[PDB]
Amino acid sequence: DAWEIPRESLRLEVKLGQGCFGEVWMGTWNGTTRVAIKTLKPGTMSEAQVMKKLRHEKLVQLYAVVSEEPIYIVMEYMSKGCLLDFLKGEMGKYLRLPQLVDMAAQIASGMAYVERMNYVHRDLRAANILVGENLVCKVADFGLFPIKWTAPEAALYGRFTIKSDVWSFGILLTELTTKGRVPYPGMVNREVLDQVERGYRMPCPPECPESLHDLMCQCWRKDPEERPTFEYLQAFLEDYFTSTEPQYQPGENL
Ligand SMILES: */C=C\C(=O)Nc1cccc(Oc2nc(Nc3cc(C)[nH]n3)cc(N3CCN(C)CC3)n2)c1
Repeated sequence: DAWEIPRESLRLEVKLGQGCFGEVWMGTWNGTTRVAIKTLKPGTMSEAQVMKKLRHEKLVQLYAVVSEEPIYIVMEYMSKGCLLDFLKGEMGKYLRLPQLVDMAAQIASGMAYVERMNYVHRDLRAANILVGENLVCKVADFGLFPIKWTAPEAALYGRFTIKSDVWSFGILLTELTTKGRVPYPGMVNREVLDQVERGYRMPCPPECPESLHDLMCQCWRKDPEERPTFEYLQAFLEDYFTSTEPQYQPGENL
């Protein structure tokens, strides 16, 4: 493969995190290109062909690999990290509804491409979205309980579809509109399981327009196939402030 690279071409400069499966680093590639490098611990496992052939402006791009152990994965670099941390921290404070809805439109657009390609994400949530400069957001972490973000069919009967991802997108919309709070505040996993089965849904977060909550509630319909597509979600969010909320005026937090 042309994607396979020499081990000397990667400088691992800054350790970013460490999870169960390995590490993540900001680095350089061929001395010129900024990159993110994920490291698989040897023993953990032994798909990037898929990821080579998943190209979209709003999906973190695979750039290069090292396929014999120890494995290194080279990727597009998203400077600001986690969408969840970005929402909670010093940048949360200034984001208003137009920035957040535009962000949601990006992630919709990445998820619309995943939809066209007949793939399933399975863990769509603010923790698995990466942010770059100028509030660019991209879907990441396709190849790996978050029951609060997981549709009932999926959590209960392992029925994971693009429509279970739509459900998670409604949940993500609440994360954006609350600056990253955990959904169902004060509820534990079983409390949530039990309540959403009985018809309970998160209410309109403070300052969030009702037209948006409405969209969230379409995403949380009992029947997977009654939920909208990502092509619909994207288009609605893109056109939001002309077609749906033309009289939006700034508030204290949204
Ligand atoms: C929400 C939890 C979470 O994801 N935290 C987190 C902890 C440690 C490391 C990371 O990865 C990480 N990645 C990037 N950029 C990246 C990864 C890939 C793949 N492509 N691009 C950036 C960052 N950060 C940079 C910004 N700082 C302020 C914090 C970490 N972290 C995620």
